[PDB]
Amino acid sequence: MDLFQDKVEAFTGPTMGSTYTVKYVRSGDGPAKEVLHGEVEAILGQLDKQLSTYRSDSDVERFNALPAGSCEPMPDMVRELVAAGSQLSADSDGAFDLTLEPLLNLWGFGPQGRGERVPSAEDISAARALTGQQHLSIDGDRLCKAVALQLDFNSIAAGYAVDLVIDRLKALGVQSYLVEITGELKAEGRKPDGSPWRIAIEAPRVAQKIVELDGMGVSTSGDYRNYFERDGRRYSHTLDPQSGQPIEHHLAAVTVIDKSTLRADGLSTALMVLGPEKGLALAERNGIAAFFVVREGQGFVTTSTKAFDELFGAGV
Ligand SMILES: [Mg+2]
Repeated sequence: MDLFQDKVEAFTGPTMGSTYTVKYVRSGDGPAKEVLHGEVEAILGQLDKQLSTYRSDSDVERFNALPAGSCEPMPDMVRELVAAGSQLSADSDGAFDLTLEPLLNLWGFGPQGRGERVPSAEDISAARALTGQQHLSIDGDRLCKAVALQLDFNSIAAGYAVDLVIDRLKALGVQSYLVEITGELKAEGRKPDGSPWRIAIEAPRVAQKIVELDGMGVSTSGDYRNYFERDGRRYSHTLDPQSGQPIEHHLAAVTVIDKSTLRADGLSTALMVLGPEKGLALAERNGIAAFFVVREGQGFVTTSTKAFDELFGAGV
């Protein structure tokens, strides 16, 4: 390194149950880091107030309490996300669904869930009748629901948060940055030496595929280290929207790379719903850059898509 050189600042903080980390290059112009730390905290406060199902005074919880047939005014975020969600649903053949909260609370995986309980085939049938993206619509500044929908934004919130933080760093003059919120992240520009921002994707055999992010967000659903079979059948908190039950298949993690970190968080969730086979086919069909970790024969196999291979090479 050189003696006179722009600084690479870093801060981190607590989330509701995890951490974020921002890193950025600060020029003489550019903003101080406590300013950004406060801009990032502000943004996270709005997300929590508008979209968290874990607090009762949230906008989404006010919407969730309402009965079938309700139209209710909602803030910009919620409508932005409902809309983004609608597209994700269409692009992923329904594997992406914001309306699973009743099946989540039924299977114990939710905010009002004691947990770890197997519900009947009757309660499942009842709860699925309170689900369905097609029943959600936007009307001016109102969100409407045709059945007693309960929304949950967790499959896309962290990614959206990353994109929002980046709009703000850009608006304040920052050019080069790596923003990570509970695992979702995006980076752009280069460090002062000229090096790029790099992430590692886990690629067990414990190999690692290293990629350079410049204008691209990454999202990883699952972690190959958490793969459980309860009684020789797979245990997970991921539900098929179409069937009421949890997923049976062997996909242990999937990583998506897209310019919109919101989209990566979403498609990532959808691919893990779909599994190793339907996952790959969709990803290839729609041209998604993705890297799958499939648990095969007491070990792991990895598979990358075509779009991923053009962006990053095939090797490791
Ligand atoms: Mg997600």
